[PDB]
Amino acid sequence: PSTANGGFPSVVVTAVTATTSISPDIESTWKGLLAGESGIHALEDEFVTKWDLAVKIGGHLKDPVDSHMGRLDMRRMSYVQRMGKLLGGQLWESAGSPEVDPDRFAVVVGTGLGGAERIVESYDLMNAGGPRKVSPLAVQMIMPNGAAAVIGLQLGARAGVMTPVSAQSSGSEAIAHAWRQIVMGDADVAVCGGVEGPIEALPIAAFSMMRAMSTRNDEPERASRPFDKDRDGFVFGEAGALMLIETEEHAKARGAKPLARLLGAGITSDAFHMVAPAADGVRAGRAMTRSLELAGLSPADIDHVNAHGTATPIGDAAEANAIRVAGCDQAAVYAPKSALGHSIGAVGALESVLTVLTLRDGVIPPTLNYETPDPEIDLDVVAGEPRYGDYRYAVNNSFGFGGHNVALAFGRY
Amino acid sequence: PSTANGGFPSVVVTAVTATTSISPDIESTWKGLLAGESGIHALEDEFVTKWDLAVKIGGHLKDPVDSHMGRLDMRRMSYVQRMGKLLGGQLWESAGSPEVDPDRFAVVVGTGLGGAERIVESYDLMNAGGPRKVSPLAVQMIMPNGAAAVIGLQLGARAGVMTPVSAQSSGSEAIAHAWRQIVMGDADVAVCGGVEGPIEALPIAAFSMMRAMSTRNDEPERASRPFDKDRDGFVFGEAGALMLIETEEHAKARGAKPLARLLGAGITSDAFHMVAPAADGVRAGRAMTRSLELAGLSPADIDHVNAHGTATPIGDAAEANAIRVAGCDQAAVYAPKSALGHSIGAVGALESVLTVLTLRDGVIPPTLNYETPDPEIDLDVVAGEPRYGDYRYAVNNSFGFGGHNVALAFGRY
Ligand SMILES: CCCCCCCCCCCCCCCC(=O)O[C@H](COC(=O)CCCCCCCC[C@H](C)CCCCCCCC)COP(=O)(O)O
Ligand SMILES: CCCCCCCCCCCCCCCC(=O)O[C@H](COC(=O)CCCCCCCC[C@H](C)CCCCCCCC)COP(=O)(O)O
Ligand SMILES: C=C/C(C)=C/[C@@]1(C)SC(=O)C(C(C)=O)=C1O
Ligand SMILES: C=C/C(C)=C/[C@@]1(C)SC(=O)C(C(C)=O)=C1O
Ligand SMILES: [K+]
Ligand SMILES: [K+]
Repeated sequence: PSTANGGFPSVVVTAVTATTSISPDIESTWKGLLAGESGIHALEDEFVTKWDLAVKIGGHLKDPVDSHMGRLDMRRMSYVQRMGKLLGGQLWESAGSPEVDPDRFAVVVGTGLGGAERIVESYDLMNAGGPRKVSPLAVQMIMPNGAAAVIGLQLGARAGVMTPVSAQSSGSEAIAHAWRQIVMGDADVAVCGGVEGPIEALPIAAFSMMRAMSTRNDEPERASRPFDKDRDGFVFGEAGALMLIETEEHAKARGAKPLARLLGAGITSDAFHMVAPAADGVRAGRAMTRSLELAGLSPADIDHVNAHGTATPIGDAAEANAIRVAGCDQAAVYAPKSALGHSIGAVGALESVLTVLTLRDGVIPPTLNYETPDPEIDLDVVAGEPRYGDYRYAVNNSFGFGGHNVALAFGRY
Repeated sequence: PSTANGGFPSVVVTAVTATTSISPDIESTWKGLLAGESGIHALEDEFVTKWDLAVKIGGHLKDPVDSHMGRLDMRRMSYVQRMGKLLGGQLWESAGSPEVDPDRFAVVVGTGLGGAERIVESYDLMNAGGPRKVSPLAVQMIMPNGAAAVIGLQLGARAGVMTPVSAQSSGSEAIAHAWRQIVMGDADVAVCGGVEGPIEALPIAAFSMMRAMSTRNDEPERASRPFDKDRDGFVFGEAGALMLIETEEHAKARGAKPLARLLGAGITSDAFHMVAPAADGVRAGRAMTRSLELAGLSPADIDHVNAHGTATPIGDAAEANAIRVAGCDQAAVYAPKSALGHSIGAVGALESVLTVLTLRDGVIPPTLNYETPDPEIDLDVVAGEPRYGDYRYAVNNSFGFGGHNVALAFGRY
């Protein structure tokens, strides 16, 4: 049973939404990426000078989420819930505000952590004033399923609301489980993707003490260099992204025009190390291969891989080996974190949206900063200008601390 | 496609482990439940008198996790990671330390929040001493997939390590997803269940300010009264629990004796309110119905329901309606939170283990404190003494804030 042999129903992507450091409008982000734009800038936040942080660069959203939030939203939701509400409404409107059967409608939204600012706020309030200063809303704002639950309540989803957490693969893992929910017959339509918090001092300190972050502060747009010989770690770039997926039958019955097909998904784990990927890429390549088995594709069918490509020395080398293991190392490769940075729990969902746009429009944007090939890598990294083609099938990769490997196989509609 | 019709492979439970407020030994917890024991006591923690907390009752683990941990693990793992390492090693030993194929072995472990004490710790450290005082291990201890990832690394699981977060249904949801992973062909064997943090002052304040908790401080063992007319909210009782599931042919091949069969799982959502269950019980009933459809059972086959039964007024009334919607209201009902209290992200896993032991041993423990029947409930609540019977099929219910409904259908082996 595969998508190609009709063992699974055909599942299509019928709407996308994202907010990024380039634009709040996904179509404008996409045009910016194709024009070689970067969302990364010097950080001007007072927290950078307060703490004299070693990292002084990153991409805040172009259009801050809270400029769209009312007084009560700011007091009743954590930041990732507010992002989830903003994007869920935008996605539904982009889909034509369909009146779907709530009992066949699921939501699957990943995030790295949850409403953690409300944990530190509640802690401070109780230390200063005692237990009765904690909000009656604290639990529901903090719980990591909070953003998915807000979207499910907002949009009326009664076929399940799920939150897989797998660190930096959470946003792709969510789209994998939404596809599973549909092909298993538990839903006909799902909103899925990932949301994440903004850049702040404590997140920068924690990842900096792992020695995982770029410190190329003098040239912020040049700092994120996935697959490049001179890379020196990742750069934060804020985002959130959701997509609407549904059976092809369901889309046809309501007149939705698909953007792409979501053909299959593979999830594996390394059992190697908690915070470094296995150098051999074997289990990561097996997640890619499993997505092909469930799609009914061979590796030679894959015209494009949207790489997780964080720009760490270790991570990019492992992913290049994984792509080789899966037989996909003659695909054209894009590493979007070169322009958009790393949004942790959201980023797999953002990069799945970009993989969809590559299939819809026949173009891969250039990987920024790809100037000096690294002989360990040996991939067809698209650089300098966009790569045009009749792309038929593509894989999006995402990986996370914990050893999680997620691959999603998409096709042109 | 159902378990009964052979459309899904047969999946069996081959080992269980749990630590509770009654015992660290699940067989002793089980004997204690049957004897009418309660794990709930007056809280003697200094934090109760420090804050003059309204809630002064709960069940700490009989044997603290950290009596088994050294200072190095106590500094380099969060508490839920330490609980997961302790339980995962105990489970694997109980299973006979099998040499399974890593590439066919998955882990699915839910939790409500994650390594949140390390969030407030890192915040305090940075406020006192700057960003370079944050631990280089802080991210991997905080991330909510951390416990599942520790277990996956410890035991060698390469077929996926998943953490579904759905608040108080997370422990059951994890078992649901592990069953899906096996029946979809991505694993032959899985460790699954849930872990959760201990009772502490800030968790008590947050839930207390929801007005959800019992304050029957005078008579701690009498406080948790699921389905009783005089119930007044839930009581914390610490736990963590894991089970080993595997295909029946994998169990046979290694000579493992099954404890029970895991036949099907249903997940739905309410889209009603963030922290109140839908009064009609309709979507929660449909999670039970879905687990029967995938099992290949009818409601008339069900002998036993292990209720989520938190002892809130509105919660138990909605669940009674859900059990009626599913046609399961002739079954014998147990509410284990009456004795063990509520362990949040672990509790659905704990109660799945108890459902397995009910089928294995042909006995349901008494629901403690069930003294005055409530006309809105109208269920056969087992009480007073344990009830012996030839139980063949049981459903375990769990629900969570966000409107999450999970039902698991188990059978006697
Ligand atoms: C692309 C970035 C991704 C970062 C990913 C981090 C993961 C979670 C990020 C959650 C942060 C949400 C912050 C939103 C609210 C906000 O902004 O509040 C500022 C004031 O600062 C704060 O309250 C800071 C509160 C910090 C909360 C605790 C963060 C703990 C971080 C860990 C120690 C390290 C990261 C763990 C990641 C684990 C999961 C992924 C592997 C404006 O305040 P005001 O002036 O308007 O009053
Ligand atoms: C059955 C209870 C379930 C409760 C579940 C609630 C969530 C669990 C969160 C994990 C808590 C782990 C605590 C382990 C370490 C420990 O205990 O450290 C104490 C000292 O206290 C602390 O550091 C407390 C640290 C507080 C951490 C933040 C807690 C935030 C809680 C939220 C405001 C409210 C709950 C949100 C739940 C959302 C998910 C479920 C809906 C001994 O110190 P020492 O003797 O070693 O010196
Ligand atoms: C098991 C550890 C893995 C997969 C680590 C990666 C490559 S994932 C990721 O997103 C990332 C960074 C630093 O962003 C990694 O270092
Ligand atoms: C949508 C909200 C739900 C399901 C609420 C429940 C009944 S679940 C649970 O575990 C619980 C408590 C207080 O423990 C609830 O109040
Ligand atoms: K990618
Ligand atoms: K239960």
